Amino acid sequence: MKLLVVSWGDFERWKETKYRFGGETSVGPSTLPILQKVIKPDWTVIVLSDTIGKDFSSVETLREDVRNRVMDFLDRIGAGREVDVIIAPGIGEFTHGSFRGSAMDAYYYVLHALSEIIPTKGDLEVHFDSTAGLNYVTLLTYRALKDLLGIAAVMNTVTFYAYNSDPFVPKITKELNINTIETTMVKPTPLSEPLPGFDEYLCPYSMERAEFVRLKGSLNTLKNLRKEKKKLEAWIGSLLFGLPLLFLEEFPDIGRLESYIEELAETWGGAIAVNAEEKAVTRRLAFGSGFGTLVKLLFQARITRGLLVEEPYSIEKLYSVSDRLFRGSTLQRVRVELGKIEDKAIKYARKGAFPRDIPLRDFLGFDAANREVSPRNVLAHAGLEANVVEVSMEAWEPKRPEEEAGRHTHLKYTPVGLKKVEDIVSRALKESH
Amino acid sequence: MKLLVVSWGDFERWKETKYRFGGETSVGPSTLPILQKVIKPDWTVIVLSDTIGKDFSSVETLREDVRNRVMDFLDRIGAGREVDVIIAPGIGEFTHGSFRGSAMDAYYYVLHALSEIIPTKGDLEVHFDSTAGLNYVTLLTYRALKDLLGIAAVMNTVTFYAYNSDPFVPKITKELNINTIETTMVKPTPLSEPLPGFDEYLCPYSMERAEFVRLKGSLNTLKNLRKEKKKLEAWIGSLLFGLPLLFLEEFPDIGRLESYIEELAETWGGAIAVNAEEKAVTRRLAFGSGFGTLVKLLFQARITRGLLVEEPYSIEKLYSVSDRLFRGSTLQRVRVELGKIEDKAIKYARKGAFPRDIPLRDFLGFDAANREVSPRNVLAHAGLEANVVEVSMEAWEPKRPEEEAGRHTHLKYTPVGLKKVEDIVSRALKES
Ligand SMILES: Nc1ncnc2c1ncn2[C@@H]1O[C@H](CO)[C@@H](OP(=O)(O)OC[C@@H]2O[C@H](n3cnc4c(N)ncnc43)[C@H]3OP(=O)(O)O[C@H]32)[C@H]1O
Ligand SMILES: Nc1ncnc2c1ncn2[C@@H]1O[C@H](CO)[C@@H](OP(=O)(O)OC[C@@H]2O[C@H](n3cnc4c(N)ncnc43)[C@H]3OP(=O)(O)O[C@H]32)[C@H]1O
Ligand SMILES: Nc1ncnc2c1ncn2[C@@H]1O[C@H](CO)[C@H]2OP(=O)(O)O[C@H]21
Ligand SMILES: Nc1ncnc2c1ncn2[C@@H]1O[C@H](CO)[C@H]2OP(=O)(O)O[C@H]21
Repeated sequence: MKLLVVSWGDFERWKETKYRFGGETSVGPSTLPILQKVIKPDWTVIVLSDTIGKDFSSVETLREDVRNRVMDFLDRIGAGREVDVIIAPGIGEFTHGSFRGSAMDAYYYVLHALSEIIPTKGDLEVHFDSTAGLNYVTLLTYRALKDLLGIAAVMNTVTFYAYNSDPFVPKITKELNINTIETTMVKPTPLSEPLPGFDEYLCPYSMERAEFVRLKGSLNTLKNLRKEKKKLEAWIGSLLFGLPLLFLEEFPDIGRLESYIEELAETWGGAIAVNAEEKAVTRRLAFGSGFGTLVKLLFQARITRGLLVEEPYSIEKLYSVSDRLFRGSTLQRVRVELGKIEDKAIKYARKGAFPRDIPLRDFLGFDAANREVSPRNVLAHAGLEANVVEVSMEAWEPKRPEEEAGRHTHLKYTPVGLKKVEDIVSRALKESH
Repeated sequence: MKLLVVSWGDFERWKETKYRFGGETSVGPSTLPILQKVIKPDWTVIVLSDTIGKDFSSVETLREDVRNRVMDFLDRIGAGREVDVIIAPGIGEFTHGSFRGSAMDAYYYVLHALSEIIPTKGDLEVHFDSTAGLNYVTLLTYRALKDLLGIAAVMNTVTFYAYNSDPFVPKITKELNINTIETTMVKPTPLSEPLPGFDEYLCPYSMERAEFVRLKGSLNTLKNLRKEKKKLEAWIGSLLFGLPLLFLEEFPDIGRLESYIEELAETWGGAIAVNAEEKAVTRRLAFGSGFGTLVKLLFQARITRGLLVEEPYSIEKLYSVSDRLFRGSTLQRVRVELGKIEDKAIKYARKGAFPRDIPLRDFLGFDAANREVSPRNVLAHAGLEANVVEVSMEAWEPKRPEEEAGRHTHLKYTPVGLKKVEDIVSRALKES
């Protein structure tokens, strides 16, 4: 999968010039044609500001006006129509009309937009062009792209190239070169934020206190997320800290996450006041960081959903999941911790013994010294702590028990144990933020 | 410590307007005065492109010319004394001069300049105004800030705010708001890339390839890196993988790194041709990723220099280092691994036994036929692998050995063990 992403300002105001890139030359007002010629991307994404729109009879007429103008410009230049146009909510008071709202809305909106576009399976070659973009939307677009590609890199190889052209001086210019200003092997960065307080999902930009309170108190998301908050943070921590059993047991419901994001996005959309005569858009609600954390969480869940299996979890499964989610000292520590439980199950098998619903402490042979569940022991032992995990060996007829024990050995958290682990991982995730 | 950084273009062409920010107002051509008023920074950094230069007599008369017109402008709207001016290398064909080179030189130059300004002790509150610079110079300045602050965040609390003003649209503008476009607590990100091949430190832009090879051959930096590359990657791995004894034993020579960076820097500068009659600057060398890695490596060393304890390396000292350097599962991993050696040391102390210069495997009482040093055992056991570490307990008269054993029990790698750990950690950093 090759992806081309370009950040555009007022594309209509650009002058004709010549562009050098990768042994090709191009006449025209935009880099997109030559970019598409040289790179030959599988898909193109154009990101520009609302503030180019000149129709205020509705919000849907404003997006469609900007879209048509972009499609018309794609015909003017050699550009293909295989593209997604993200119309970002931009700020400023212009001659053709006024746009008020939180500046940060552009980031959350583009993050949301790209989280529905960037494929969640297979490798990713991403190309980002900033040659004639607005400074702040290009920063926020750049930021939103890197935040999702960081999560994508957990499961797949991701390569990021950025471009910018030589600056344009009028009539002095002859052939502007398109420079490569970044070539990056994107580092795997799983989500490492907790879900924030319920003030930080939607905030009031230009709205009376009581009307915001009503909208806020109308949201099913905030209500449902109050009692789900701990389980989701436990799941975020499972990737961050190397807890493969918690990853499987706490795997979130993608349907509910979709539902939470859809609702917050619809509410934000519904609160955009478009006054038709005086030519003015007011975004009466602002997106908060909690919206962003939800978009990243859903995306990470989509990226890792191929690993989830049904409830009996074998040692062999925990190995294969771990080898995909984890790297460096984290992966090697998880393999050593699982191995210790494996070597014990091999021993049990050679004696023709196959325990059922046995605490891991009783399985491994533990003193009656320490039954209290500590952060130290939960985080240092890949979450496979002896007082919270239950083991089951499914009886078989051994011949080569060293290779058969992992398939027949299953680990699960006790109802009480799971709740103790959720508290520790949730607290650890907030303490590291 | 509070730090303001601004990305500036042709600051002279700026028209007078008024700005709002944090319940305050200000009238002037730039936002620096009101940002300074509301934020009250302890220090301010201005990043400019050198592409506003006009007098092409030499390199030092371009950076002179640009610096003059900046210091005049800072006095005109009172930006004060507490200001560093970074004149980054820009490219483009302009009305009063031509500037040819790698676009990415602006990143490596700003990265190098910021690495000398950002304080390496204490917490950091960083403010970044992107209002008005060259698109790509502002982007590379932002990237250069985040890359360095990520390393700072390993040891100190780091919060980063970004701003962009409402677009100045000259016919209709009455005032412009300074909008917060970012507010983030910066996540701790240790350096996590190996040192590249000796082609990726300085690269030819417009230099004949025969001349490059000649000058590449004359650099005492690349010859010294031949020896030290693997020892430096071992240290990079120590932070990333939680290997506290390797962090201390491989701790890099800050002075030596300064001089490597200084030689690549002034060799780059020395290859900038200035043609006064044609009015053309040409940067015939470009900085490579390896110059970037060295700058980040030197900064990470400065950030963590406080943790290089006096020898010998006691369990007590190793806990103290680890408690500062590691977080999450990595920290708890290291505490449990050091705890195993401590509990053993306590056992020995209670029996009036004080083993001297004994392999860790003998100290812990290991079986035979597990003498092979694996990646798995080096990385899973916080680098305290039983076949590469040597233990010494300095003899004492114990009273409460549970408290005393940690201070009197010292660990080092054997010379043979160290090179195996270097090979494994270097290899592991490359596969990453
Ligand atoms: N006192 C000041 N004097 C002069 N400039 C100031 C001052 N204070 C702040 N600035 C900012 O400094 C940058 C240079 O003037 C400006 O920043 P930015 O607005 O981000 O500039 C980017 C260009 O605005 C252009 N575009 C002009 N029309 C509109 C428009 N109607 N919808 C959105 N963008 C517009 C964009 O089209 P493109 O891609 O050709 O170039 C961009 C100014 O907002
Ligand atoms: N076909 C095209 N038609 C129109 N623009 C194009 C086209 N292709 C590329 N562009 C670029 O797209 C942005 C919008 O026009 C421009 O780049 P941007 O970085 O946004 O430049 C904006 C201003 O150029 C100014 N400044 C002009 N001289 C120099 C200079 N020599 N040293 C530093 N800055 C310069 C900057 O000073 P400030 O802070 O007032 O605002 C910037 C253009 O260079
Ligand atoms: N509370 C605890 N104290 C010490 N070791 C533990 C604890 N919980 C788990 N472990 C060890 O983590 C491994 C995976 O479950 C397993 O190997 P072990 O060393 O036999 O004891 C377990
Ligand atoms: N090759 C190895 N195989 C198994 N365990 C090891 C090895 N090397 C080190 N360890 C264990 O790492 C800990 C810190 O040295 C220490 O505690 P242990 O579990 O007694 O054995 C050691």
